[PDB]
Amino acid sequence: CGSIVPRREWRALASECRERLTRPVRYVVVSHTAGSHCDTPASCAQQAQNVQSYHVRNLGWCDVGYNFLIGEDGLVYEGRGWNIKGAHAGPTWNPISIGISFMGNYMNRVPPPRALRAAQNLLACGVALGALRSNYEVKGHRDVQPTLSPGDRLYEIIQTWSHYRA
Amino acid sequence: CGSIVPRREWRALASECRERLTRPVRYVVVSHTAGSHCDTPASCAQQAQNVQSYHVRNLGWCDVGYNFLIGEDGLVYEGRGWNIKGAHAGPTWNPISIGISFMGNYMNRVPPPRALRAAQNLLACGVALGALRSNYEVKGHRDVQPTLSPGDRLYEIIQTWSHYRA
Ligand SMILES: [Cl-]
Repeated sequence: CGSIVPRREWRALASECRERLTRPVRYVVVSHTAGSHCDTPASCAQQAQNVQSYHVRNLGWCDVGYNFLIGEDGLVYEGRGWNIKGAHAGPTWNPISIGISFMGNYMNRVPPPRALRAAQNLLACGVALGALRSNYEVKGHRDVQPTLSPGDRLYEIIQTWSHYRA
Repeated sequence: CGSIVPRREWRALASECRERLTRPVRYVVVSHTAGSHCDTPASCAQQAQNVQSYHVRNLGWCDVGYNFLIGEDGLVYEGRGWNIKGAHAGPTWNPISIGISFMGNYMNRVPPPRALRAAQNLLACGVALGALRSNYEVKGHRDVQPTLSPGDRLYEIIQTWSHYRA
C-alpha cells in the first residue's frame, strides 16, 4: 500500500538507527522542517538529502529525525519508516509516535492539496499495514513540545483532520 | 486514496459522459498519450488539460478518453475515474476495462520509478474500494489494438508486472 519515494531514490545516507517502535503505534506527530519548500521530484529529493544532512552531520543523529517527509511535489519521502523510532518530538513522544514532517515553513503559506493528500494517504496506509492503530490520534508538534512547528497555517489545517486530538 | 489529482485541480472541462462501467471491473489497459512528457505537477496538469482538450474540442468526445493519467511527476490524474466507461482501447475493450495512460512517448524513453509506483498504487486502490477485481489483468494497448502504444520501453516493463497478461 502507498507510493513512497524510497531512501535509495533520494540518495539517503545509510541509517545507523536500531531502536524499534512497538506496533501498532497510537500517535502521529505532524511537524514542518521550517526549511526551504520544493515543488518537483528533483528539488524535493534534494531537500530530503539536506534535512537528513543537517540531522546526521550537524546534530549527529543516527538518521533523518522524521519517520516520513512530505514534499509540495505531492510525494512521500521515506525516512526511518514505520518500524524504527524517530527523533522529532522529544524523549516522551519519540518512543510512542510516528513523526511526519512537511518540508517547508507553514507559518504564512499552506501546503498545497496534493501534499495534504499524500500525508492523509500515507496515514491510511499505516492503518492498512497495522503499523498504526485504526484509532490513531494526530498531534501538532506544538501540542507535545514548545514550538511553532508545524506552522500556524498547517496547524490550523491538521486541526480539521478527523483523527486530530488536541 | 490513492492520492489522485482531482479533475478540478488540473482545470478540467466538466465531463458529459453518462455510460457507467459494470463493476467490479476485470481488465486494465496501459497506453501512452504519445504526447509531450512532463515531470512537475504544474507541467503535468497542463498536459492532462492538453490531452482532454484534444479529445473534447477536436475528436468531440464527452471527456478525456482515459480513466486515469500518469505523469512523470509521480502523480495520478483523474480522467473519467472508476465508474465511467472510457475511450482508450476501442469498443471490444472500453466497456470491460479501466484505461490508464502514461503521459509521454515511451518508444525510446522509460517512465521513472515514481510514475510506475503511482500506477501500481492506483491499481491496488481500485481493488481496495472495489472498482477493480482482486485478480485483475493488466493488458498492453498494443496487445488489444494495432498501435505501438504504450511504447517499446514501457511495454517491456509492464510485461514483468505480476498481473500482466499477453
Ligand atoms: Cl467518448
